[PDB]
Amino acid sequence: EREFQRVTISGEEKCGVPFTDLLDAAKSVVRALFIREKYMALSLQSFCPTTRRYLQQLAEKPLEHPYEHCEPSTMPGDLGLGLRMVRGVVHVYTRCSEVELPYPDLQEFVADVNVLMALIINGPIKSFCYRRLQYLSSKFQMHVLLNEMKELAAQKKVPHRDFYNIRKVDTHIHASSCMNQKHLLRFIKRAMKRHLEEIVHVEQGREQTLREVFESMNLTAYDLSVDTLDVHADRNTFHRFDKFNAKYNPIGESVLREIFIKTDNRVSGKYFAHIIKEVMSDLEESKYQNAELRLSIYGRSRDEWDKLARWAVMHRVHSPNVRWLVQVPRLFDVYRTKGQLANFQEMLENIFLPLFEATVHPASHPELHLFLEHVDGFDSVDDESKPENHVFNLESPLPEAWVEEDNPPYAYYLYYTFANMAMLNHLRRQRGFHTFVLRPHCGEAGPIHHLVSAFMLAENISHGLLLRKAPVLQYLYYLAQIGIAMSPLSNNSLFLSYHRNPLPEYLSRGLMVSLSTDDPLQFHFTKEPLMEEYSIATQVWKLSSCDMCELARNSVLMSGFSHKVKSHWLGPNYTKEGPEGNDIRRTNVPDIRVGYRYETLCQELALITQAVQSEMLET
Amino acid sequence: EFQRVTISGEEKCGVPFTDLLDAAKSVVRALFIREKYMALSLQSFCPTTRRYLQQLAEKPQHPYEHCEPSTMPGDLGLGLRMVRGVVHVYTRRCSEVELPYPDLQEFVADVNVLMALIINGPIKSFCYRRLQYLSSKFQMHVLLNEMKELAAQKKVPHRDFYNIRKVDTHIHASSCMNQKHLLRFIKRAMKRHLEEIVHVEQGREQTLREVFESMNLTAYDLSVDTLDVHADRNTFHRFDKFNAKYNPIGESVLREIFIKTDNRVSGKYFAHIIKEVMSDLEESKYQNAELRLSIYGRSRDEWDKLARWAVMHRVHSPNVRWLVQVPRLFDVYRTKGQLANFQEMLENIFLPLFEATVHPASHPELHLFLEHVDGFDSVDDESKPENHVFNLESPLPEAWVEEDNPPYAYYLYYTFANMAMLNHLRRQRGFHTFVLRPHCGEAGPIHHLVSAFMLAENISHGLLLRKAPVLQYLYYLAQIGIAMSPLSNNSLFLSYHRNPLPEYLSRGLMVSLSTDDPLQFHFTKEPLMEEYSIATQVWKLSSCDMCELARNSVLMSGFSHKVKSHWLGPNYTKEGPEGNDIRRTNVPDIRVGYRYETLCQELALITQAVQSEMLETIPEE
Amino acid sequence: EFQRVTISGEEKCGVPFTDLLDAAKSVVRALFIREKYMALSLQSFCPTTRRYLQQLAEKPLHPYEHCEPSTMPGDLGLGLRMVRGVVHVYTRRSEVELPYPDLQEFVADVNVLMALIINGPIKSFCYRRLQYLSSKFQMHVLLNEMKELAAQKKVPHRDFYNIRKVDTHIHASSCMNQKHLLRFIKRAMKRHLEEIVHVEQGREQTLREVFESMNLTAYDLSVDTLDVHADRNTFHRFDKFNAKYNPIGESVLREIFIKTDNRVSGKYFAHIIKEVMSDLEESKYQNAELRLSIYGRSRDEWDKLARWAVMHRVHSPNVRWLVQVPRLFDVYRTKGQLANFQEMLENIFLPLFEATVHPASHPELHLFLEHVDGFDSVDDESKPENHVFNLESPLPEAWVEEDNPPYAYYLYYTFANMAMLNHLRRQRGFHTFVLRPHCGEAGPIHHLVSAFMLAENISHGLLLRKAPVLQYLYYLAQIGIAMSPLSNNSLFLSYHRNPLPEYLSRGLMVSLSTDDPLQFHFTKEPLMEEYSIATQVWKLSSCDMCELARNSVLMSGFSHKVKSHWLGPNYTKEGPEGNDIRRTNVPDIRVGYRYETLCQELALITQAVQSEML
Ligand SMILES: Nc1ncnc2c1ncn2[C@@H]1O[C@H](COP(=O)(O)O)[C@@H](O)[C@H]1O
Ligand SMILES: [Zn+2]
Ligand SMILES: [Zn+2]
Ligand SMILES: [Zn+2]
Repeated sequence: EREFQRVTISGEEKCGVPFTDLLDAAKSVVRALFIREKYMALSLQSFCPTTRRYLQQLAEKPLEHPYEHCEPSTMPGDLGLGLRMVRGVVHVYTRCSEVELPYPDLQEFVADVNVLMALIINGPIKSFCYRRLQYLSSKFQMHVLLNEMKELAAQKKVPHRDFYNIRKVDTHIHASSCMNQKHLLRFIKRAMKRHLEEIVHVEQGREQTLREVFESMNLTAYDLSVDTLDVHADRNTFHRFDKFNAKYNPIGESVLREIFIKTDNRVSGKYFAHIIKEVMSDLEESKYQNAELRLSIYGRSRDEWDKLARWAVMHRVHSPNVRWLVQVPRLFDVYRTKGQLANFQEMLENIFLPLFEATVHPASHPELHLFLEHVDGFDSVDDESKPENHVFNLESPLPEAWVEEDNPPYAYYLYYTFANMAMLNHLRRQRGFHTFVLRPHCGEAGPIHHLVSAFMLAENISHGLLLRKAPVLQYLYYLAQIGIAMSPLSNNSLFLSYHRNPLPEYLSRGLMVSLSTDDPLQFHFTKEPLMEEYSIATQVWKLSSCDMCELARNSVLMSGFSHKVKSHWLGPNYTKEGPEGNDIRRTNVPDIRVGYRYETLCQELALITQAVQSEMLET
Repeated sequence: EFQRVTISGEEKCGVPFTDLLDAAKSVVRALFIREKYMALSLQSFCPTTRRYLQQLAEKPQHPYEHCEPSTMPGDLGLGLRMVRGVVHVYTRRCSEVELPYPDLQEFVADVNVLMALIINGPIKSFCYRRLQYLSSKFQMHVLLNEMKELAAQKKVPHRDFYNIRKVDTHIHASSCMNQKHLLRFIKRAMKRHLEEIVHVEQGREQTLREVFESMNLTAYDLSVDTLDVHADRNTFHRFDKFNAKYNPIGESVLREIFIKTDNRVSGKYFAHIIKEVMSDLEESKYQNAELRLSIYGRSRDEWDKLARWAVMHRVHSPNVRWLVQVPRLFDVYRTKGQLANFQEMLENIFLPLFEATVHPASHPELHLFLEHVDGFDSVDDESKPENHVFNLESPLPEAWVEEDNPPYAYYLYYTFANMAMLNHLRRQRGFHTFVLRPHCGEAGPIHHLVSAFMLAENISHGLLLRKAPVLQYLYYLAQIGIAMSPLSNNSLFLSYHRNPLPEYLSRGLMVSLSTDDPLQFHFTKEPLMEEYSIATQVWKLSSCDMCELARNSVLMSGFSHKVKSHWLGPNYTKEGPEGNDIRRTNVPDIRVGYRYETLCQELALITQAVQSEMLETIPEE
Repeated sequence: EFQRVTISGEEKCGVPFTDLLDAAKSVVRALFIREKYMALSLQSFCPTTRRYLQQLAEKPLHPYEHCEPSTMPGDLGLGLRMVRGVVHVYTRRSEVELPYPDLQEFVADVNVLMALIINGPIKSFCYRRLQYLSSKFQMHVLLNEMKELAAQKKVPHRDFYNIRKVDTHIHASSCMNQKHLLRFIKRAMKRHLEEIVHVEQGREQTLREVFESMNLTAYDLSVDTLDVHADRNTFHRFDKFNAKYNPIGESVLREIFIKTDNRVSGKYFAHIIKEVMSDLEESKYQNAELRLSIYGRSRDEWDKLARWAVMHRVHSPNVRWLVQVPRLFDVYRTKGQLANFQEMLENIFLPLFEATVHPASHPELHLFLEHVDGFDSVDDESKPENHVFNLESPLPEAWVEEDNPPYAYYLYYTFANMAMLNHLRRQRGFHTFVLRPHCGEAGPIHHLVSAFMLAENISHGLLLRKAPVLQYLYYLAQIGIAMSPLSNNSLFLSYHRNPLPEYLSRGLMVSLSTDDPLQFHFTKEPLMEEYSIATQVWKLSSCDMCELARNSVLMSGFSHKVKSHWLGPNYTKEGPEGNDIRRTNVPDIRVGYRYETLCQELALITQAVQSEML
């Protein structure tokens, strides 16, 4: 079905506030969106087409097996370009003259931040945005009451298509925890038998086999249990992210984490690759389920990228249902305190210089060149509840000058990851290579202004719980249609209770939200964590079938999968805006639901933009 | 060892001795009523409760591989006749066999006492305070002992939640398969055989494809949405809509073909679906189910027809136990002229069972099938109002010819009365006895829980205990098992955050988790694991709590003593910590010890109050 | 006597000794930090906490009718000079040996406490103890509430209506309800028809003329017209709440009626307060601790405030004065009204030091300070902070930027100057002051760290529910918390989310207050209205209500003589010995339970530490 009952408001002041208040909010909202659009364009990241169309009216200028063979000889040739990091950003040179890439200006970024920082504490704008957010919830409630039967009928009438055969993407999941506890326990106990003489660990210079590792712990294969591994988050982990980090060590053993959960170890990440490929097998068996695993590049060593690429190539860690995102833990303070890094610039060099070198000279890093074909972007992870005592501004030390053992704040990490990524994408675009996106963890806990940083620089975010405390930011995320990969089960076990999770309000109000498992090892109990994640949410918040499919469609849209794959998944016209881009035959989402979302977004954007043009100045 | 919370003072219940004495006398009297009827029907009664009551009491090879009637036990030549709704056994098919035939007047008298009890305000407040105390003590116990409980679970070798026995204590066979599983089975059937005749419409024979062609539905076009067998939010407080979910694609014919045991194809499709589910339980090893099979009492041959269906299709599994449900649809049958009177329905349900016990060769397939049948169930929309109170003025079953459906207590009493006599006869021959495990307290009148408290070994749902403190207090003291299905409740009557399950578990009531109807509610391929997950996440249950629920499920189950000996250990019959082995249960003795002591202390509080008065009444007379 | 709950076991606290020992050492260290600064500033410290800490440290732990400067104490000829933001006293106008605070020591103490509040292992321990206290109280009530009520019924005469209740946290500018303000305004418009109340762009206007410009008559005026009451639109909009201080959205009307300094010399504002004082005196048992504003903008504010009170006889036996300093340095610096933060400090403290040294120089202030008990800090606490107060922070004289100094910056220098003032006043036998700031309502949690070190007691304290170690430390230290659930319901935290029942259940010294009756309450008795709603919503018992009233009196700044008359001569005793049901209507069962619970918790922490010291 396509036609549906529509809610309309008649009379003057349709927004419920006097025009003077509306104009003030509109000016700030439009300016904020322009700021985000600028940096998305700068970094070659996506910006909502619907938002861009409405903003163009007020815009001065126009807007907008693979690893079987690894032969460097057939790879693209060397461009001979020189590389050097200047003030925390990689610069490209002809060999010599600087290549005119749009190198970000820090002062411009700081000025933009200050505008948003003042905006998020603007009282009058806060009330206006909160009123609009309540309006969106009220309108959606009316839409459901007057059209859910019609929406259900459309789902019923579609042939062949149901929730079990629509595409679903685990938009936010970590490789180190992609397996369930029982799966990990079985894999370890199988490994204790198959190969028995291989040296798997060196303890104080003493080479040890896996059996000798377990005998040192006074543990037998029979004695091992899920409780023994102790890798599951419990109620005592709540508000204790440090205790959650400890769950990554089985049996409280860093050696077991090294052997089975690390890509780089004495076994060349043999066990970790095998477990991932087993997870890949389950994903391929399910056909319709996909995941975007997070692999760790710590930036501690210059060789991490090459070793990670070789690890994937040698073990053939690849699947059509898996896309890779590289996460950078914010652990500079730990590294600096141990003397393993000289300055924050060295950490940035270990993260981006190998990438820049691979682009200019693919044969220089042949394994990395192949691996990057499946790497979509960067992620930033750390205990986001930790306080920040340093404000990122022009007075902050540059990365080369940052030699103290203090961890730079969240915005410091994000800006330099963004700045280097933006230049890298420009270089890779010129050669026709795949570009990257920035998809950080944001809003889970800690200062609200972390969401200001992501709004400026992030393609999409994960968690985003604190948007409920910032009406203007939540309103902007809706207007910009910024994807949010949420993990209610993870939040329930760490920060925010399930019944208080803001996901229901985000979904009702039209934010592009998707469901994710985060760390199935520490949380889920079934053999299909993503289905279990969908189950709990659908029951506790009593989500309708249309709501479930809408979440699945959102997960695909915010994923890093290629256009060709998405064309098969959602249809060749999926890139179109509104109902035109939706095919119920492939998504099981009625056009009535998509139509309502598109009209609601268009109405909201029209309200803000038309208010700006309606201002009358007096000489 | 674990930290124990102790009270110090003169009155440690919180109430004046007069309030304690009044409540204690009624509670003890209520417990005696239940003990009398459990003994009458050879049903289990909490050993801990009985021991405290005694102080106040003046009285002290596939099983279906072969079917050879000749090798079966011989005929005892006993006559059978239903008298006033209860079967009587006779020496010849002649004297009446001296069996404890229930007296209805005695039953009504006990009911009236309990009905007055459940509205006693002073007693209600007393029990409510005790329930709050039980919750408070558990909260302090958890705070002061959860770390020690967790350490014990870490210490025990090999044992974890994934290798402990879990029983789906309440699940219906007609809905034991998930929606995706049913869709795949239907799609496969359409491909395989056009030979099968599945349905006759107006005397016109039709095949499976022809039936689907009439609806103009192709195999490819079919989807889970087309089946519409899933309970959505529109089913909330709409049990009639849930009834409609039993029809695939909203068709009764499809339900008969795939979901029913008696049809043109001898229920082969339903048997295969069950046996496919049974395979998964065997693959999981540690997961078991108690599927509910329907005996409607509509036809005298239903028991034989159900037994032949199991024997011919070899529907058996070591991880599956059978409980037979009797839908309360006498009004539907009577209105259609299918039963003469309610007595005929009882005879259709119980006469074949008595005859099989007396003369196994008369019902050779029923004799084999009953080896895996453990008890009876009563299912219907419990929200439906009742206009008739079951009393001596109520028509006897043979006299009940009106099309009105008898009330809940009417069904339960006569199911109980006939079951008790059947158990006595089966015990004489050494055969397995039965128990009465009805759906109770999900919705509707509170007094339904009064009926089950008297006659039921355990119940399912039991949500309304939260609205009757005295009944919830009694169920705790009697340790009456409660099979709860929180997901089913979320889509039908009560939301997850309002569900009283966490309060029941904390206060010490014997609660277990169940799926009810996986077809209409669950989304994953392991519904029971999905059920445990949601409950653990919403109520932040610990590993100890999860394992304690699994232990309760086994204890509430109908599995044999030998089976439970391997599952829970040879000494599982012992009360308190002595009966618990973490090496098989993963439940720390700290948890079991706390429960056992709390139950004994509560019984001691009530028992001493009764003793005190009788001591002080001696001078008075 | 009452049924008591006892714990038997090897680990009675619920955690292994190693976890207990680590938490106890930090908890003991934190308590010593507070005791050090309370002693330095001559502020109270919980006697029960001190006794258990001593074992761990051998070192010991009408008044305004006549104003005659000649009769006042003579001049000591002592010099005064700000030194790094703190007033220093000199023998003439050598340095007087006063315990001048050391900033480096303060910063070092802060860093330790800041680390403690983000220590995961200690946070879980404290949270577990907090849950234990709630569980223990739950069990206590279940078994003893009947006995507590029986004592209340048996005690002669005393009930909730004849026990003393003190509004421990209320602002003078909002101490009247909206209907009271409306009646007063209409009354004034019919009086003093020939008197200038305001000049509008060089045009003198009388009270009637001001209303003529607004096109409003006395009849037209209504409660709606004033628009001084908060509503659902005021939620999380403290700026809108400040706007409510302007009747009819007019700053002039606020100036005429709700300010002590104006053309009419604060005539109307004094009269309204006296009307409230009269209502308080008629009630006999209800008291208040009103907040008066000293902005620190001008050097003469203290003298002008004291003159206002003396001339209009703004005094009541049921009222104690606390002086609030709005954190508005940014506004003053931006407009050029101040050059640096030290000037703000000079305007706030120098007149007080001068009055102490030479009372005859500030004769009105000398009399007025007899009824002033302490200082207060007020501002939109939800505002973020981008500057951390440490040794690298500018000194007050060097702070010239328009940025508002952080909360700790205000609190430390107010604490430092106040402490020296108290030492001087004690030498002369004058009344000393205490620091009672608004804290924990919103904004950063570390504000509660600052008040824990420097504040006698706090108001609001809502964020303690998010900081287990801080709430556990406040409980052990028995820091008074003045809570205003109705105010929070209309500003930050809804009534059903208010942590007051948890604090009261766990034994924290909590009291009920109205905060701003003008913007919040509807009835003729805002304090009674505040108590009633708390009782109904949380189903508080008569014992719970009376315990709150007793806590309010104990937190208050009323004299020892008055409190002895109120709570009895022995009220200073600890535990049940200090409670008289005939005076408080609080059964000794309740007081006994609180005392035993507090002592047991303190013993657990202290005895665990002693084992390492033994
Ligand atoms: N979980 C249930 N609750 C209530 N009535 C039920 C349930 N299951 C089956 N019934 C009733 O039993 C009859 C059908 O049995 P069956 O075909 O096995 O599903 C119908 O009258 C249903 O209303
Ligand atoms: Zn994550
Ligand atoms: Zn059921
Ligand atoms: Zn205040």
